[PDB]
Amino acid sequence: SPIEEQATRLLKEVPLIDGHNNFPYMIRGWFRNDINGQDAHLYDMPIGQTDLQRLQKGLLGGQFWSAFVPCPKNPDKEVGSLEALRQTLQQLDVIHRLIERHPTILQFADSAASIWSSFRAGRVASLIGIEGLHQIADSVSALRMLHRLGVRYVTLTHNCHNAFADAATVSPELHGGLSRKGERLIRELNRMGMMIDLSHTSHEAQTQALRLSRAPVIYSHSSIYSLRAHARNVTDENLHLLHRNRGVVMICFLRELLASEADQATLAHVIDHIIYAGTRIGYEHVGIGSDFDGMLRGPDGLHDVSCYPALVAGLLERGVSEEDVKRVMGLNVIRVLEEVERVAAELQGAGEECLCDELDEVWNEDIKEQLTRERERVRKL
Amino acid sequence: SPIEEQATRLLKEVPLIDGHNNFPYMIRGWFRNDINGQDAHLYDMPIGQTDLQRLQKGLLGGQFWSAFVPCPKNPDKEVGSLEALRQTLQQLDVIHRLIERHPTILQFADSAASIWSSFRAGRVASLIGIEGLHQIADSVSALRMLHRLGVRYVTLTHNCHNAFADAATVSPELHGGLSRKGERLIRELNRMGMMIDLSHTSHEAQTQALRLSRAPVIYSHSSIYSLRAHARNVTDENLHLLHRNRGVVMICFLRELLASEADQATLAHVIDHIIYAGTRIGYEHVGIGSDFDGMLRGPDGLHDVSCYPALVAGLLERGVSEEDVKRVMGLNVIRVLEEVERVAAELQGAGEECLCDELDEVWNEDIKEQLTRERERVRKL
Ligand SMILES: [Fe+3]
Ligand SMILES: [Fe+3]
Repeated sequence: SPIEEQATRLLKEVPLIDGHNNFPYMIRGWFRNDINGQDAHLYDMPIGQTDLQRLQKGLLGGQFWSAFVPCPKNPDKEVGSLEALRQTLQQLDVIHRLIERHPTILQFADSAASIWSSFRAGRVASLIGIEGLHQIADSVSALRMLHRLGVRYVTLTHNCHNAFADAATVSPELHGGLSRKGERLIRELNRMGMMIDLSHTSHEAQTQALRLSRAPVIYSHSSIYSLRAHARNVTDENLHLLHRNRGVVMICFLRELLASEADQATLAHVIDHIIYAGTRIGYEHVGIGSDFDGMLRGPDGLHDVSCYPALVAGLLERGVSEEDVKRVMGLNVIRVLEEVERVAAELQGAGEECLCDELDEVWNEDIKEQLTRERERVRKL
Repeated sequence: SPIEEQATRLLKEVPLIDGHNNFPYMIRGWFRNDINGQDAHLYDMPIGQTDLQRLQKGLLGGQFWSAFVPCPKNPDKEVGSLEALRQTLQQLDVIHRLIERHPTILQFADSAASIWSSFRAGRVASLIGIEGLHQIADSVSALRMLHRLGVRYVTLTHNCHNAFADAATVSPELHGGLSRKGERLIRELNRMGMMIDLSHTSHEAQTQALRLSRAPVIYSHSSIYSLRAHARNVTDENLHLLHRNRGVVMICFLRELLASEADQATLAHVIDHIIYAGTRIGYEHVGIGSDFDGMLRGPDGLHDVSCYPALVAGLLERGVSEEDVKRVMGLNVIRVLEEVERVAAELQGAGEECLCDELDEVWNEDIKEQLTRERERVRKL
């Protein structure tokens, strides 16, 4: 078909960068992060919507791999929060080992420039996002260390309230959007160059974050509220604020977010959501955020990671221009990451103060006095 | 003096690389890791043996900065171990921020090559070590992530027994040296390219580790048992095993480890310990491991980081050749790090299996069956 050859051409010219894939959690579920001697299975998986052969087949340009861990279920909330931090390092570890062990397929990327170099070398640009601020165990220091480990976006919540923001699916509301610590954290996220992800967060938390952020944000995997009313879908008001923020809504393939009857969800529904957003806030603010492996079964025509060429062709068939399809595929999310870097470099260049954790005093006043007396002793030498 | 001009010349030719400095913990003690607007104090500290002005003054070439956190004192050992992991990320964060904020003085290094580039650029090569396997919260995944954060040595214990090895100062013995998990961890430390540090570990743990390691190890801050009997000092048997291991004993300035009466400890005593080791196992297996800021008061003539030229001159004055002084200063620890890299590259090139954490099952058998049935459904499409 001429439209399919057009789709293949676009997939070679620019990278389709998917916003959110849960394959690392499937590796934890199926292999318990032990991939030694499992190459055959990683290329042809016995479960799930992602493997290395189908990843090649669908011509995907890049991927934000999710380092998700569940919300803590421990009654002792101190243990559970700290446990989630340890589990986050487990998931970041298996993501890096997966990339390290398959360099012909995957190449780690943490920037707009590294996405392009990976794509030009014929690799799936492999980026990392965490899914919920419960994963940092109330530690901004840990957050900066996750950034150093390669994390480039943070979903502010998963399906639990945390100290910083309200999740969409949990009622009643804790903070009524963002907490005071959450508002302060947005400044630090902008300063460090961590992309803000508003998927899973409440409607009000989105509104507040979209007004406060000095850098463009994403919805890594959310769909459109006006086409399907759900707590996880983006309202017209928040789409309007996203436009002003310069951010990108990355349309999700979750059946429950695309249709009232999940079994009726299709490729066409995903395209309707992309076109709705593109028409109303411009095709420079819409992306693709599958959430493959966040579900058992995908929509008809989008069953797994091999199906991306059908989506690209489907957009072209509806009359979306090549230039706008290229934007939706990946240029938009690349721009957001680029602008996130630039805002961080500007704030770091100006010398903005970083947010610091509240620590206990380790020394009493007697120890401090001994130290000051000692310092004066060496001064008099 | 001609000997002092000789000392200055050597300090310009090759980097004096100190094995262990506790300045990051002083920053936690004094500033609680908030260094915003504290430049004046970081250059001229009101407490402690380390600041940025004296660091320049003593002509130090490089430094392994300790990311030490105390042994957990929580009665709930699950909370305490996980707490130590969070605190480790706090200390790694402040070390990186300290380096980031003072690039004219400090430059991060994680390799023999990056040490040299830093030194040629006129910076203190700034490396990182953690002090005790209690800091990883029983997670080998966390350990690999600490390596990715820039940690290049791990002291196997501090002053507490952990799951992997016995500390020197604590009795009775838990494992009688290394545990079975500890023996297995040594293989993983060698595979990943993490330098083993045997300071603080029991005599028997050293013996076992020195036989098992496939890469050379260090004592980042230990002195000689035969000159001063202490649990923290290296016996002639372990010095012999260190020679066979190809490792380096980095002589410490702790007064209690240099003399029976702490107030009688001196520069001369440090030189005696260096010469003892150098004479018996060769000057290619001896280094300098101050443990500045692990103590209130240093030896006479080694009160702070400005005093390194006196040590270099003192070694030359005793008849240690320029070539051997250069080795003791830093070429030896550079070689060990170089050999640690090479062993890791060789084992990773051969495709050795990495050690994986023991994880719980997240899916029951019903979920796995649903996933396999779903995979077969998309196969039949
Ligand atoms: Fe999600
Ligand atoms: Fe120590």
